[PDB]
Amino acid sequence: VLPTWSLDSNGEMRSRLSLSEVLDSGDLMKFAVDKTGCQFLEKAVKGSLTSYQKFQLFEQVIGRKDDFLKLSTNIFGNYLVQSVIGISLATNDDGYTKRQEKLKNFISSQMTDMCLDKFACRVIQSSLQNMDLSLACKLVQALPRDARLIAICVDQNANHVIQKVVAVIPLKNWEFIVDFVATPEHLRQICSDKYGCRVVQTIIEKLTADSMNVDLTSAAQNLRERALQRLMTSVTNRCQELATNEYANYIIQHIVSNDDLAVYRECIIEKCLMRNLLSLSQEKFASHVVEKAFLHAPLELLAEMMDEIFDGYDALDIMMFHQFGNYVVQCMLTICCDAVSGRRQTKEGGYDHAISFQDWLKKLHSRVTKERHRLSRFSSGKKMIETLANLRS
RNA sequence: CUGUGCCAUA
Repeated sequence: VLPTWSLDSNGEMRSRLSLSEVLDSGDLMKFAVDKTGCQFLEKAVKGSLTSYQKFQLFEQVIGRKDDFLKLSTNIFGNYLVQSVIGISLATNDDGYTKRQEKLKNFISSQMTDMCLDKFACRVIQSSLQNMDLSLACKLVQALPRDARLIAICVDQNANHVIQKVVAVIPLKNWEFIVDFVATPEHLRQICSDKYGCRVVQTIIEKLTADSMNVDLTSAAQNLRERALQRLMTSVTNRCQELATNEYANYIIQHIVSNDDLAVYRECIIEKCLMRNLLSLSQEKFASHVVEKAFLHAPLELLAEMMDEIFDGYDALDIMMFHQFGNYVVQCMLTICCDAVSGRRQTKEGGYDHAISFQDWLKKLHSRVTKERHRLSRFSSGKKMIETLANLRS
């Protein structure tokens, strides 16, 4: 516990306990890994520190490699470490340069381990955010380029490091992570993980020419475009596997749903969805994807999808009554109703596809009518019937 | 007869 010298007869930290007392004693490490003492320290180091208090603080908390790692990997001490790092960055004295270089080197030498650690990942994250960019880019360069990078992308802790890097580091400096991830085997592994798939979405988002990248110069936009194509190529080459997977389906969905990735939406729809609609519609995971394809397909593609269901080598009956498929039919139905009722754009390329939508609606209404008695036996079926009843409202 | 995730420190 906390050094005898620091306590009451009742074993309480003597109020009037000073930062300097702790720094002089050589016992800072004991307080920093204690819940109560750490809170004292964090309050203490936020005060007005003299030049020499900082000297001692810097040396004891971010100046010795082993203590630095011990505190960074500690449940309380990690907070103190981040706090001292910030003070170090706000202290424009002489040793400013040497201090940061050391810190950077301590961290680099243990990058993976610190990234994978519940508490040191927090030190990593705040360092990437707060260090001068040039230094921060050096932490990024310390990332493994082997199997360990996968481990990080899929770790509950370390995935946030990678996400932090995508938020605050220039693309030039992490381009390699993109190409690492677009590796068929890496793409496979990473998109199939509950943390990996968020990570991969976050990269795609950063790589997207949306309204959050309007500040990019033409150069930055070109670099961004190239990286996006490399990743999209890999992703489309495997859309079937990705679209049907329990985690990856969210990525396929994101892409299909995004107008700023229209062209990739279309590749996917053609690559793995088209001519597999009936099959994918009956799948737990890929059925949500099918819904998104119907909801976002350009009208000419939409027509091919509709025809596939109505008169593709019945399909409509299997889906209408399948545990998953039924959501697809409902979605088809809502799409056609909205279209007829002005809620949904029916023009594309200078031509109205209104008659097509009206043909699709006729087919659906006619089927629902004949299958009514049976559809009313089910929740899904009663919803279709209402959707149709609300048209006549 | 209803159908999927992650968003993590005292």
